[PDB]
Amino acid sequence: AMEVDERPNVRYEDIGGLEKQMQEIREVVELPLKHPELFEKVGIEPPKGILLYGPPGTGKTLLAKAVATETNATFIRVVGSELVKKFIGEGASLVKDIFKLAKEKAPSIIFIDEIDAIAAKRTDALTGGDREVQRTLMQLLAEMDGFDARGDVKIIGATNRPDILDPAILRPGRFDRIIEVPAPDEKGRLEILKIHTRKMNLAEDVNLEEIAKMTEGCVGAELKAICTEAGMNAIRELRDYVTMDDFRKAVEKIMEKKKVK
Ligand SMILES: Nc1ncnc2c1ncn2[C@@H]1O[C@H](COP(=O)(O)OP(=O)(O)O)[C@@H](O)[C@H]1O
Repeated sequence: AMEVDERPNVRYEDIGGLEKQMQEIREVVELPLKHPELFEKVGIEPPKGILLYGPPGTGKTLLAKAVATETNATFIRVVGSELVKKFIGEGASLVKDIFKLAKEKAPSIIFIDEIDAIAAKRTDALTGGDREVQRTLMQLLAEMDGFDARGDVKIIGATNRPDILDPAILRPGRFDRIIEVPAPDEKGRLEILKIHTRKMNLAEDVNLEEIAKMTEGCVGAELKAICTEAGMNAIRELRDYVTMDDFRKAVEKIMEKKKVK
């Protein structure tokens, strides 16, 4: 299955701590989408597909939505694993309907979450089981090498497991840009903290700088959760405003939850 969102609502001012990878996408998919005739006359060939790596909850989906919003393209999220049907032609079939729908509601960004589900290189020619998943993988590449000219429909792939990937896919004329989207540094965390606390009622004791410092290697999704946990501590103590203290308890909770070793 695929989840469709015609006009997503994600703006770049809301994606923290990815200044460079944000710019790279902007110019490597947004710009081509906006100005195909320009890319044409200037000379350079834009990517048909771009691939995003790194941990889960880092903002990969986010960026894609963000591009989809800045371009009023139909956002199309494809759940990688959900394409692993164990029946003849069933996987490939869904890929077809997905491109059918991407063109029908073009412009559109197809963001495929976890393509390593489909595009993992197996182990060898004792394929059996994942011979069918190969039938699907081939279907995708067909659609790609296929319809694609410049930019009316763009494809973004995402994985947190890039060396499992099949070189076949990384070939030019497919996913040839591969951007890392990493857990953010300290500087990064703070921006993300500023974004998610932007609509909440913070007490004047709340040193955000401090909490960014407290959250070694959390991801944007985990930080988002911290903000909504801190608020709930306030609610729990029937308040109206969120305290430096609340956050220390949120951080503390989420960091242990993270230590699932
Ligand atoms: N860099 C970030 N900036 C702002 N919000 C983020 C960031 N990373 C994660 N989030 C929050 O967590 C959610 C999950 O991000 P998403 O892009 O879906 O994760 P993934 O990188 O796995 O695609 C986002 O909707 C956003 O609210």
